[PDB]
Amino acid sequence: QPAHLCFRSFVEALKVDNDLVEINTPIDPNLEAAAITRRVCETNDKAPLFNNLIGMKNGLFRILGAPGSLRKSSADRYGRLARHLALPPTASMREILDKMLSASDMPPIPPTIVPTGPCKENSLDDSEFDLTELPVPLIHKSDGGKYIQTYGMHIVQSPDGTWTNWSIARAMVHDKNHLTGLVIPPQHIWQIHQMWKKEGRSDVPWALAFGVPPAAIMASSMPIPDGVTEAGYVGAMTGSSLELVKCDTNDLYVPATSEIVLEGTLSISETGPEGPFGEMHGYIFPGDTHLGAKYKVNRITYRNNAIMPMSSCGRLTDETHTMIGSLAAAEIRKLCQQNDLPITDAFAPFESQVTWVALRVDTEKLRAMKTTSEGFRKRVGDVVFNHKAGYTIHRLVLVGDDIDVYEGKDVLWAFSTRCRPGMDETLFEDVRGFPLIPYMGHGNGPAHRGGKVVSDALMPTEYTTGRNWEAADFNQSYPEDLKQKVLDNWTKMGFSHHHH
Amino acid sequence: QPAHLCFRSFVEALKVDNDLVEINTPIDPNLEAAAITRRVCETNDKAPLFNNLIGMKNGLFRILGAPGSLRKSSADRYGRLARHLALPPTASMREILDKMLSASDMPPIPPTIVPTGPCKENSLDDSEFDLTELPVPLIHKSDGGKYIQTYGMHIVQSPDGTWTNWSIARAMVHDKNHLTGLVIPPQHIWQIHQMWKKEGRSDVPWALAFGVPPAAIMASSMPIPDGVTEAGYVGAMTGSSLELVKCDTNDLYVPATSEIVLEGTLSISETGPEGPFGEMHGYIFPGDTHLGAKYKVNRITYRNNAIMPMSSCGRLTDETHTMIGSLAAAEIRKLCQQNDLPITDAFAPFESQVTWVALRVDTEKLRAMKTTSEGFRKRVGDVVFNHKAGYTIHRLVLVGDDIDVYEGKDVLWAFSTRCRPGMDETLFEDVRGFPLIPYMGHGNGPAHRGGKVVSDALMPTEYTTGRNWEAADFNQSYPEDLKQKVLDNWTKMGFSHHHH
Ligand SMILES: Cc1cc2c3c(c1C)C(C)(C)CC=[N+]3c1c([nH]c(=O)[nH]c1=O)N2C[C@H](O)[C@H](O)[C@H](O)COP(=O)(O)O
Ligand SMILES: Cc1cc2c3c(c1C)C(C)(C)CC=[N+]3c1c([nH]c(=O)[nH]c1=O)N2C[C@H](O)[C@H](O)[C@H](O)COP(=O)(O)O
Ligand SMILES: O=C(O)C#Cc1ccccc1
Ligand SMILES: O=C(O)C#Cc1ccccc1
Ligand SMILES: [K+]
Ligand SMILES: [K+]
Ligand SMILES: [K+]
Ligand SMILES: [K+]
Ligand SMILES: [Mn+2]
Ligand SMILES: [Mn+2]
Repeated sequence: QPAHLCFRSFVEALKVDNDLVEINTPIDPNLEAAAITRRVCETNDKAPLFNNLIGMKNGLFRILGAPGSLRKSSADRYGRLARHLALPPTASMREILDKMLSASDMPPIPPTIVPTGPCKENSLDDSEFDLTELPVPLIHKSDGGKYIQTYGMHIVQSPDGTWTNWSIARAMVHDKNHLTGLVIPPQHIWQIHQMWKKEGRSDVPWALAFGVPPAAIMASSMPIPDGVTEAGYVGAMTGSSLELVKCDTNDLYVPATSEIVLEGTLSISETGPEGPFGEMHGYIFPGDTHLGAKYKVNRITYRNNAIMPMSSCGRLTDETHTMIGSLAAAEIRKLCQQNDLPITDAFAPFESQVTWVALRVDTEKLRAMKTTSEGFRKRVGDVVFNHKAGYTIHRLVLVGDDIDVYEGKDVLWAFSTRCRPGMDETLFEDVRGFPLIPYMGHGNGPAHRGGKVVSDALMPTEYTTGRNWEAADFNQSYPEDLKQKVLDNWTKMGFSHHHH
Repeated sequence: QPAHLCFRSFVEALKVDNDLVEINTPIDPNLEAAAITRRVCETNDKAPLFNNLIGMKNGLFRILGAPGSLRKSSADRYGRLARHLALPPTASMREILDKMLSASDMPPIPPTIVPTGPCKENSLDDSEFDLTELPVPLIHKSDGGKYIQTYGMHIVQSPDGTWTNWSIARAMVHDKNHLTGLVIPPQHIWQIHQMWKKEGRSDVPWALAFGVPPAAIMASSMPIPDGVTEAGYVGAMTGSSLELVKCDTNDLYVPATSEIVLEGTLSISETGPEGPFGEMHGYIFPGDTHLGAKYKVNRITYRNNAIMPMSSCGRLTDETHTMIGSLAAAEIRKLCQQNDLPITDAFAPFESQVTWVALRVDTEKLRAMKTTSEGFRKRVGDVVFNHKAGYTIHRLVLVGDDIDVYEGKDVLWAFSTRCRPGMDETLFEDVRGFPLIPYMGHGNGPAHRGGKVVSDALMPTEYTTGRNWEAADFNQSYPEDLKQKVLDNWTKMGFSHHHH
C-alpha cells in the first residue's frame, strides 16, 4: 500500500529516506520514549521507532515519535509532511498547503467499505484489556495522566448520519476502560457532541483510530468546513477512495489499515479529570486539572506488531506547530480569498509559537480597492477572527508582495519595521479567544474572549501608488551584473551546498 | 600598540584571528566594495580589507568593511566586538556590555596630550585635497551621495570647553571641501550644535577621525550620559589614558593613531542635501533627500597607507545592529537599575531589527514591590522612553528570570505566549519617536512622536507568588537522571562540536 494511504508503509518510507532510528533495546514509556522524542523535535533529528517498549504485551504496542516533525536539512525540511501526501520530499510549504487545500473545490470521493483489513488482525473484548496495563506513555513529567492519544483520529458522526468528522484531540487514560480528553468549542468533535446532548437519548458512538493513513491524519488536523466529512475530502485530495472497515461494536467505519482501533462511546453526561498536559505553546501548569469529556472503551482491535504514533509536544518544533499552525494558515488563506480579500499566501510563523499568521497581500489588487489601513485591518480581522479557522490565531500580520511569509525572519523584519504599534493595529476583544495560550487561560483577562489583533505591516504607499523603497540588502541595493560578479569571485577572493 | 587602542593593530588582530580577507586586486569603491561587505554581513563571513581601491592616490585610502559584524561560529560570534575591548574572542554579549558599562561608576581617566602621532604622517591643506577625488564609497545603489563617514568619530566640544563629545553620525560628500550629514535631536552632536547656535558667534570647531582606537569607536556608538566626555570614559574602561594629538587648524584633540583626520567646522547657519541612505532598519527610500547639517573641511591628515573603516549597513547583521542596538540596551539596563527597577539584563533582539529591547526582571524583587502589570509597565516605559537612551527603541518586552534576553528565539517565545495583545501592553504616544524606523518617518502618524509600547510578558503569578509553570521542553519536562541517560546514549542509539 502507498505510504500516504497506510501508516505501516509510511514507517517504511521514513526508513528508506534515512529518516528513522529504530531502537530495539528496552525503552520505558514512562518519560523515556517522550524524552528521546522531545530531543528529536528540538534538534530536527530522525524520527524514533521504539520496537521494544517496556510493558508491551500481546502486540500492544511499539511507538513512532515525531511523525510530522522537521528534518535537519533545508532542502527536505518538510519531507515528513510530504511523505504524508505522496509529494516529493523536497516539497515546499506552499506545495504542501496547496495539496491540503486542493480538495476544497473538488467533488468529494466517498470512502469504499471493505469487509476486513489489517486492523482486524487482533481483538480484545470488554474482559480482555485494561488500558492501565498498556505501555501508554507519560509524555511530560508533570502531565496529569498517560496520554495515549496524541496522533490518532477521533471518529464521530452527527445524529442524522450526514456528517462523519475525523479530528485530532488529546486524550489520556482515566481507568481500565475510560479515557478523558479535551472536547472544546468550536471544534467539530464538540459541535457533534452538542448535537447528541441536545437529542438526549444516548451517548455518542465513537471510535479512535491510531496509525491511520497519513493523508487522513493531515486532514484530521485541518479545520476544513463545518459539515464536511473528512474521508471524502481526503479521497478527493489523494484521487482515491479510502478503504474503511466497520467497527465491530458500532456502525462507524475506520481505515482498514489502522494500527490500533478503540471502539466505544463519548458520554453526553459524564466528565472526569483531564490534564494538565505539556501543550503546543510550550508550557505545562502542574496541578491545573479540570473536568474533560469522558470516553468509554468497549473493544480494541489492532494490527499484528501494532505501532502507536506519538507527538511529544511543547517547545519548537513538533506536530502541534508544523500541522496545527500550517493547516490553519492554509484554511485562513482560502477563507480570505472566498471573502474577496486579496491574500495570496498565509503561514503561521514558528517564531510566534504558531499564534500569529502572516498574510501576504496582492498589493496591485489592494490598490484597486482604494481603501485604508484602518478599514482593511477591520475587514480582515472580522472575516478571520469570527471564523473557526481563525480560532487558534491571535495576531494577523498583513505584509506586501516582497515578503515570503514562509520565512519567519522576513515576517519578523516586516512586522518590526512596517507596523507602528497601536496606530497600525486593531484590537479585537469581542471574538472567541484560544484559552490554551498562556496569556489567555492563565492570563490577566477572560480566558475565552478577546486578546486578538490585526497588525498592518503594509506601508502607506502600498494602498495608493505602490512600494516606494528598495531593501538595503545585497539582493536589492546592487545591480545584477555586480551581484553576479561578486558571487562569481566569492571563493577566489577567500570567502566561504544546497542538499546538506 | 594594543588592538583595542590602535586601529592598525586591530586590523592585524583580525588577520591573526583568521577573520580577515585581504583583497589586493582592484576593487571599485562605486558599489563593489560595499556589495562585498554587504554579502559578508548577511553571511557572517570574514571582514574584507580592500588594499587596492580604484581611485586611491597618495595614500588615501584602503577600506576595511564589516569592522563590528558577526563571525559565523557560535563560540566566537561576537569576537570582532571583543577585539575592540581587549576581551577574549569567546566573550559573551553580557561580558561585552558589562565592559562597556564598567566605567559608569569609575572616575574618568582624562586623555594624555602627546606632541605627535601616526595621524600626522601626511597632510593635505585647503589647496591640495578634493573630497570628490577620493575613493569614497557609494554604499547602496540609490544613496543620495558617497558616504565617506560610516565608522569614524565626530569630535565637537561645548562652547564652555567642559564637554568634548565623540559620536558616530553618518555623513556624505557634498563638494570638494564639504560634507553633509545627520545631526538630529536628542543626539549629543545636535545638543552641542544647539549650544553654538544659541551663542551665535561662530561655526562649531570640528574634527572627524576615522580608524580610531576600537575602544573609542565603541563608546562613540553608546549613549553614555549627557555632559560626559567619551575620552575619559574610555580611559576608565580600558584602565589607560588615551593618547591624543592636537589638530593643526583648531584646538580639538584627536587619537594619536587615527588613520585619517578631517579638521574643519560644523555650520551653525548652512545646510545642504543629505541622503537618502540605506539605513539600519533595512530600507532606502530613493529620492527621499532632505536638508542636513553641513561641514566644511579645512585640512586632512593621515597615516601612511591609511585605512578607512566602512559599515555597509542595512538588513541583518552589521554594526548598526551589533553596536547601536546592544549598546543602547546596555545603557537602558543601567538606567532602569538607577531608577530602582528590578532589571538584571537588557538586549535589543536582532530579529526586531533592534527596535525592541527585552528587559529581564528579577521577579523576587518584583514580588516584593507588590505591584501590578499596568503600574509596572507604566513605570518602566516612563523611565526609558523619556530618556535619550530609549530613543531608538519602540517596544520594551518585560520577561521573567527564566528567559535569556540575549537569545532571540526565547524572547520571541515569551513575547508570543505571555503578553496578551492590548491588555498586557501600554502605548506611549507622547514620547519622542525615532523617525528612521519606516513606520515612523514614512508611516501613518507623526514622524517624531509616539509609536512606542511596553509589552508585559511577565505572567500574573510572577507579580504575586512565583512562576507556576514548567516548560514543555527537554530541559524542564524530564528529570535530570533521565536527561543525562538520553544524552549519554544519543549517538549509541543512532542520532546526531562547540568550537565550529
Ligand atoms: C496535530 C495535532 C492537533 C491537535 C492536537 C495535537 C496534535 C498533534 C495534540 C494531541 C498533540 C495536542 C492537542 N491536540 C488537540 C487538537 N484540537 C483540539 O481540539 N484539542 C486537542 O487536544 N488539535 C488540533 C485539531 O486537530 C485541529 O484544530 C483540527 O482542525 C480539528 O478538526 P475539526 O476541524 O474537524 O474539528
Ligand atoms: C554604530 C553606528 C552608529 C550610528 C550610525 C552608524 C553606525 C555604524 C552609521 C553611520 C552606519 C549609520 C548612521 N549612524 C548614525 C548614528 N547616530 C546618529 O545620530 N546619526 C547617524 O547617522 N549612530 C548611532 C550613534 O552613534 C549612537 O546613537 C550614539 O549614542 C551617539 O553618541 P552620543 O550619545 O554621544 O550622541
Ligand atoms: O494540548 C494542546 O496543546 C492543545 C490544543 C489545541 C486545542 C484546540 C485547538 C488546537 C490545539
Ligand atoms: O542611517 C541610519 O541608519 C541611522 C541612524 C541613526 C540615527 C540616530 C540614532 C541611531 C541611528
Ligand atoms: K479535521
Ligand atoms: K503599517
Ligand atoms: K557616544
Ligand atoms: K503578561
Ligand atoms: Mn472537521
Ligand atoms: Mn556622548
